[PDB]
Formats: sequence, C-alpha cells, structure tokens
Amino acid sequence: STGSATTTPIDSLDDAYITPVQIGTPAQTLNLDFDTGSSDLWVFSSETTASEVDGQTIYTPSKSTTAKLLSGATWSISYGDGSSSSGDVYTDTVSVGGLTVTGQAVESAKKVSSSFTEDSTIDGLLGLAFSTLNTVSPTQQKTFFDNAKASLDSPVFTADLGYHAPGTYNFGFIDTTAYTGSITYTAVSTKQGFWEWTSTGYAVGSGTFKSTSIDGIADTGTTLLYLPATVVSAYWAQVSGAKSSSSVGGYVFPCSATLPSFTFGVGSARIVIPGDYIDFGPISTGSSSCFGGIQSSAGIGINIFGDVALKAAFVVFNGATTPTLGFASK
Ligand SMILES: CC(C)CN(C[C@@H](O)[C@H](Cc1ccccc1)NC(=O)O[C@H]1CO[C@H]2OCC[C@H]21)S(=O)(=O)c1ccc(N)cc1
Ligand code: NA
Repeated sequence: STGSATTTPIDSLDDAYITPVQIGTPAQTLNLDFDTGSSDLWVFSSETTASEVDGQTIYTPSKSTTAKLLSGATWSISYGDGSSSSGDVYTDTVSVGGLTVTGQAVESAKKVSSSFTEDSTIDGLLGLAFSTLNTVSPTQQKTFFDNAKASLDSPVFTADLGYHAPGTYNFGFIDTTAYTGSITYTAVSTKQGFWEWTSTGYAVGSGTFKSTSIDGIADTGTTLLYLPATVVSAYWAQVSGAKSSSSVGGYVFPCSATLPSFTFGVGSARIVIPGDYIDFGPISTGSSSCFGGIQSSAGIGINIFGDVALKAAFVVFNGATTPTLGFASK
C-alpha cells in the first residue's frame, strides 16, 4: 500500500505545516502537525477542557463506531517549546492520504497548554519519530508509521515541504519526479528516539565549505534551523545589521536585508537553503526588525534540522531494519 497527502503552511511565514487526517467511522477530519521529532498522535477532543478549546476541530470518540477506549491507558507529553498536553487513549481507524491503519492509538486530550489553545489552526500532532518515545502508560503505543510499515510497498515515508507553499508527505514510495540529482543516504542513530544523523559541514553564501561533524535531528515539527553558536554566529556575521537580541530571544536583522544562502553537507552531497527561507518576518507587528530562521541550539541540548533546512530538500525517512535518512536537492 501507499499514501500521499498534501501538507499546507498554517500562515504566510511557514510557522508550521498541517496535514488532513481522517479519524474514526464515519471519518472525522482533523488537521494535524506531522512531527518527526515526537512519537504521540494526539488530538483536541470532546474531552478537552472547554476553556482550552478555541477554534480547533475536535475528535469525538463517542461518535466513531470503531473507537475503543484503551483500558487504563493515559498519556502526558511535554515539548521543547514548553507546551504540553495529556489525556486518555482510544484505538481507532486512522487514514492519511488514502493509507489506512486500523487500531491506531489516538491520544485524546483532556488538557492542553496555552500555546495549543491559542493556535486555532493545529488540531493535534501526528508523531513520526521512533515509537520508543511514545508516552502512553502503562503500555507504550506505536506510531502511525510503525503500524503501517509492514503493509507499505517500501518501509519509508518522505517529506517534501514547500517554501511559502504546500508540499507533500508520501508513505510507502519515493516519487522520483519530486527531486533533482540523486538521493544521498546517511546513517541514523535511534539511541535518543529521533531521526538523528551527522551533517558533514556547512557553507555561508558563496563561501567555502567547512568540513565539521554536526550531529542533529531531522525534525518536521520544528520550524527553524538550530545549530551550534559558532556556526550561527558565522552565518549572521554575513548579514549587515544583524544582531543577537537577548530580549527577542535570538538573531534579528533589518527586514529589507539581503540574506545569504546556507549550505549543509549530507555525506559528499550539499543541500543549499536559499536566503529567503531564513526570513521569519517582523519581530512584532510593524517593526523594521525581522526574526532569523537560523538560531543557536545552545540550551536545547541538541541541534535541530527543522523546516528551514528540510524544506530545501526532498527527505526520505527510511524505516528499514537499520533506519537511514536520504536527502536530495529539488
Ligand atoms: C511541534 C511541537 C508540538 C513540538 N516541537 C518539535 C518537536 O519535534 C520536539 C523537538 C525537540 C526535541 C528535543 C529537544 C527539544 C525539541 N520534540 C519534543 O519536544 O519531543 C518531546 C517528546 O517527549 C520528550 O522526549 C523527547 C523530547 C520530548 S517543539 O520542540 O515544541 C518546537 C517547535 C518549533 C520550534 N521552532 C522549536 C521547537
Ligand atoms: Na518539486
């Protein structure tokens, strides 16, 4: 089997991407944030505290003839941005772009934190990291991809995110028209539960390539590119007027500035992020200062190849017995 679904930016700056997901019988369609850096599929629901719902579409398990409460199971998750959610667990039928999994664990939120409430465009998360990170207790549950994998034509999914435009998540096949050149594959460590890999280095603009190992995670759920402070300082030093602002929480730059590209290495191959992918718009409404899309990972504990990096590539998440990651230009 295969599936193919379009993913759409939530706003004009690509602050996140949402993908429609059919849950239950009859289908209830929710727009979920596909997140290769976490492993829970959770949704706003009829069980979510009423004051914490503000415009999201909810899943109502009592209206799904295929839903079954998973006895004794609860979940509770805390994310890198300080947000959180928690609740109980149903199994139900879940379809993405024509690919159907029966008995998928659907984590129904009883509580969500303020950031989730305040974002009316995201109805929940669909985690695509490794199932070892799933938070369901006392019996850990599998991701949508893990449940689907054996049925897929090939045990892979691909992310093809657009810059200020929709893109595509495919399951079970590689669309050879979606990229140029070849796909270069690179080793993955699953020891932290992430699609963790080692980039071979970077270049800024037209500068020469610096060979240096950068360990980080391929994360569709993170908006920006978070890298070591040395790398980030070298990038912003090439942007006239850019500065790190402790009040804003990162590097900012004059909104009209010409941003250089940023290149990262995948083995001997190179992925070039165009400069305008690095522009996240005014720091506050009406400001002449803009927020940068490459920021220091100091304090995170891990480097994150988020959407700023991934949207410059066609990315293969290869779930073979020994997982690997593939990157192609496009
Ligand atoms: C989309 C959000 C709901 C989650 N985010 C991305 C997500 O992939 C993070 C990415 C992530 C990963 C590690 C450290 C920080 C952030 N994963 C994460 O927090 O996973 C949690 C699952 O349980 C815990 O065990 C693993 C980490 C925890 S996020 O971290 O909040 C985030 C979102 C946007 C940006 N620009 C930066 C970070
Ligand atoms: Na394309």
